[PDB]
Amino acid sequence: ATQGQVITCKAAVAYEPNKPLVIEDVQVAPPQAGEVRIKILYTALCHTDAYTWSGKDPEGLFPCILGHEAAGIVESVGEGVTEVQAGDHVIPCYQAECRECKFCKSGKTNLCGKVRSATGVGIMMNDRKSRFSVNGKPIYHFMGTSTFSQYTVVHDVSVAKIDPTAPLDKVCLLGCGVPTGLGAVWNTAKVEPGSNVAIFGLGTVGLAVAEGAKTAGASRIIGIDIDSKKYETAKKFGVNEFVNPKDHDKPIQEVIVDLTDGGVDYSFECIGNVSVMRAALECCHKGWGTSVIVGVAASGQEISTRPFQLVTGRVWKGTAFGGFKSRTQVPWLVEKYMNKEIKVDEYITHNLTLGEINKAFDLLHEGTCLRCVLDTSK
Amino acid sequence: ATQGQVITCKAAVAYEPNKPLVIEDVQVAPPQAGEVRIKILYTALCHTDAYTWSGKDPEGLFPCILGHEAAGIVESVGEGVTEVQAGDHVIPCYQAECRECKFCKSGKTNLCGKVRSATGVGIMMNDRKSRFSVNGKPIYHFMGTSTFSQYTVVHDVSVAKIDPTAPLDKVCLLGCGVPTGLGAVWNTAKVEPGSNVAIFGLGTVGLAVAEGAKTAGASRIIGIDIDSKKYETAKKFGVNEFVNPKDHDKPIQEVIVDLTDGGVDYSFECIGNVSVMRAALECCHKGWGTSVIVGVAASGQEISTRPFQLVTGRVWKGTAFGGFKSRTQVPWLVEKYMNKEIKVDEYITHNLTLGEINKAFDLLHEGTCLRCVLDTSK
Ligand SMILES: NC(=O)c1ccc[n+]([C@@H]2O[C@H](COP(=O)([O-])OP(=O)(O)OC[C@H]3O[C@@H](n4cnc5c(N)ncnc54)[C@H](O)[C@@H]3O)[C@@H](O)[C@H]2O)c1
Ligand SMILES: NC(=O)c1ccc[n+]([C@@H]2O[C@H](COP(=O)([O-])OP(=O)(O)OC[C@H]3O[C@@H](n4cnc5c(N)ncnc54)[C@H](O)[C@@H]3O)[C@@H](O)[C@H]2O)c1
Ligand SMILES: [Zn+2]
Ligand SMILES: [Zn+2]
Ligand SMILES: [Zn+2]
Ligand SMILES: [Zn+2]
Repeated sequence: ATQGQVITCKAAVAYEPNKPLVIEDVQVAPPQAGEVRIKILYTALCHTDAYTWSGKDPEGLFPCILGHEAAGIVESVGEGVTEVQAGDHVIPCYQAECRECKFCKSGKTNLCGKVRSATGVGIMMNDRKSRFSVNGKPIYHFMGTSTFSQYTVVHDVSVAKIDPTAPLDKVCLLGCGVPTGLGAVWNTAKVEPGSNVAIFGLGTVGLAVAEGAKTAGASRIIGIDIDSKKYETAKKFGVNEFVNPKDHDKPIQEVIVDLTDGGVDYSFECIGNVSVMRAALECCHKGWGTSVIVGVAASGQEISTRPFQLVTGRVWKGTAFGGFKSRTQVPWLVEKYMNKEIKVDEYITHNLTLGEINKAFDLLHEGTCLRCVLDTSK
Repeated sequence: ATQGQVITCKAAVAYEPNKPLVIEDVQVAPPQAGEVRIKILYTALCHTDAYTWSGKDPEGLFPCILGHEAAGIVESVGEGVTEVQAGDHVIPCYQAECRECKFCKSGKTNLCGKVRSATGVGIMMNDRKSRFSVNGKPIYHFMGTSTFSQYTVVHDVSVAKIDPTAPLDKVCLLGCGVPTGLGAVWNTAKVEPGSNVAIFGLGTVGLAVAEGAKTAGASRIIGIDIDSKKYETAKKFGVNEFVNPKDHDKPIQEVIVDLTDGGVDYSFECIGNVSVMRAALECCHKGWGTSVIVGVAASGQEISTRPFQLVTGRVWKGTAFGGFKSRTQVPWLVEKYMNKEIKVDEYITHNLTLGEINKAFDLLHEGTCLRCVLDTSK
């Protein structure tokens, strides 16, 4: 039995920014009250991992085990945990759903405050310490998930129980970019049939917005990206018009307004660039257009516009995980995937192993790369 | 009888920015196709008039007859005019409602449309000339209204027909500030019973927000003003807590978040100050708070925030004329007033004559002045 015992396993440890990750045998402590220990079978990576690895995350603490997009099988649960048990298939989520805080009970938001005071500084709530160690020294958790590892320990309030027949090498993507994009359309914007939409940035997030908009019945789905090779890829996801800002001297907002005789019904910024966020708002139609910020700006960066943009009827909003409540709705997303109503496989452009994680990180710089999934068994 | 004749009457003319208005006899030409000539009995003044008069307006065309808040009686109508006739009591409105343009037909906005190509450059649609002259030299219209005169000519699409028993020296306020503040609450924000609200600026607009919020069922109605004398006044309008930012070292948004354990459900900026607009966004509650810009900022000034504010669930909006459709809904607001369901009288702190209009502009500096109503007979 591994039950109640320390597990020794392989993990990719980031000891310093910009140094290659080291595959180590780490000690993974057993789960304390309200905790779940998960055997991670597959983990994806994205630029959020890379940002922290690169030393730019104000919350980054080293050494740490990165990774926040994964799916595995519960090994063991700690005292009091009732919603999952050993053997359940699960997606650990970086956004919790406690069901008991003011945010959860509001019915007006998917934010949840419950464990953020621990997860944001790389530790567990129960004892304000890590469950990972190498040579008896602690290793920080990351985003409450730490999925670059054969085993992790997470808060129960962050574990989504999923269909046990769903392929774990695909549904790992339902912990980040795909829900955020779909949900930006379906939950945050509530895009109606016939709407015209602009999507700025055609990475995994922007491609999931395109899928969500297409599914919701949008008409024009105009993609905007500085890399023109993104368009052929994006077509399959629903983008049906394309503009590269580099092909126009006029501000991209002015180009989209011209193209649409006044602007779009909804826009989505899927990059993290405050200038492009402004452009996204300014290309929305007067009277009713709504812009949704999905990208995450760097610390200290600000969005600006002239207030007449809002006085004359444009609405500025943003989204966190697409407005989805993680424990309740990630499983539903998995169901939709199993019934072929959402795409997941099409976002997975590469498959490597945890051992090749440094090689995976090198792929993030390639324009053709959407998500890369890692098999943690080797 | 005066129908078909040029009328000679008193008007206050602005010959250039920043000089006292000249009370002159002027010639008011008869109405042409789709026009209405109105005997104005009472007109108020506001910031919008002063913005142009002071030379701050970029549209600023001189010489002109300023004024946009008024009530009167129709003296005659032009060819094709069917919805009003001689003897009707009316409020001319700077916001048109044609019912026939893409915006009027949309059902998603109040922002017509139909006569701006003329009103925006001080003339009439039918012949692209002005109806006003002095000594044979044209005087431009303003805002499609020009109500600082005993008679004016306005496009039919801008004329609200109202209860002929309503007092014209009170309902002259129902073409600008009072509707904007009420509707910002009822139409733009859709404030729910039990909401907590912050209102930045307790002039006529902010007090109208207070009354809208109180009527909608709001709980905490927190007023913020740099003039603490404004509070005692605001209480009757519904304001039930007050903060003067000068009494705090911390930025006002931080004070308001501390006072409300996280922020308000809705905020309203009722000043026109881009820094305050930002504060009003940043004092909204995480996950759901919405801020509505009601204030009109100087041309060129930008609003800014960090986009994490919107990603974590605050929504930034703004309003034009409180979302009310002028011709349809101004008569409804008059009905509400006559049935004692909305305040109007209480916003009128001073009464002067058109002869005294320069003293009225002086009162716009007066902390004690909300609206000043001018009797055009002298
Ligand atoms: N709000 C949330 O809850 C949430 C969750 C996940 C990811 N995100 C954010 O979404 C963003 C997108 O992530 P991703 O994994 O899709 O990123 P990505 O790197 O795969 O894609 C970004 C795309 O933007 C394009 N781009 C860059 N600069 C551009 C510009 N100036 N104009 C137009 N296109 C431009 C790139 O060519 C690329 O196609 C990131 O900021 C990420 O942090 C947000
Ligand atoms: N959106 C629209 O359709 C529309 C229509 C009418 C008026 N407006 C605008 O609404 C705004 C207010 O008009 P009003 O007639 O009520 O103005 P007002 O001058 O009577 O009132 C402004 C109030 O704000 C206060 N104030 C000034 N600076 C402040 C600060 N830094 N912090 C807190 N309080 C401050 C003043 O003390 C005053 O009490 C104006 O900008 C006007 O242009 C908008
Ligand atoms: Zn991710
Ligand atoms: Zn919670
Ligand atoms: Zn006004
Ligand atoms: Zn119209």
